[PDB]
Amino acid sequence: MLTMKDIIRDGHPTLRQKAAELELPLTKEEKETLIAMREFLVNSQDEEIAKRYGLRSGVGLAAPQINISKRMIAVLIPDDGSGKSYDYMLVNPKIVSHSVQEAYLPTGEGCLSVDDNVAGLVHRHNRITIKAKDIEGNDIQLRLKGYPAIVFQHEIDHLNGVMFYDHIDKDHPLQPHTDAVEVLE
Ligand SMILES: COc1ccccc1NC(=O)N[C@H](C(=O)N(CC(=O)NO)CC1CCCC1)C(C)(C)C
Ligand SMILES: [Zn+2]
Repeated sequence: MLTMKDIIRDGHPTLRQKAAELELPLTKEEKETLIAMREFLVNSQDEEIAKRYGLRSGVGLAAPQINISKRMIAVLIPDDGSGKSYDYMLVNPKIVSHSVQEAYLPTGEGCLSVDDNVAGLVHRHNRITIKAKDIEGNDIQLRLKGYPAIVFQHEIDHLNGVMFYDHIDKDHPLQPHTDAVEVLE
């Protein structure tokens, strides 16, 4: 069972590396890693389990964050009220197209690997299309908008050694870009 002790902290070199593409099919250990990454998110969203094991309630995890430099991510976003929910383990995900229009969470972002909050807006594409493989090497193409687009972009950033605060404007951290969509979750 993965817990917070498996999550490496900002400053760790692995978080600034470019993660390696996976060869398909995944090895057994790679599948078990990806499943455990998802399971961490599941456990983190269980009030009782999360309390028992001191887990921060998570919606996404990238392999680099558990010190594994491989292009694998898990995303687990519960129903936003509209019946839309996202439960995906992706291999070699790639944003293949996106909107010009930007979107941002009004309170900024945070990260499992960053202990202290950093204030500032993180502008991302409002809409993205991702191609990826699933855990069995089958093809997945996602069209995402708003909150889940933000989450997936945050995760894919980790695969490229990019941290959320890299995007924050130092002079005007809280100034929204023109026509950027404020996203509420
Ligand atoms: C189920 O819990 C929720 C329910 C409703 C809204 C939000 C959440 N959870 C989160 O936002 N969770 C954040 C998160 O998992 N991440 C993922 C991460 O660290 N990815 O690398 C940070 C998010 C900030 C913006 C997108 C990802 C942390 C950093 C605060 C733990
Ligand atoms: Zn993160």
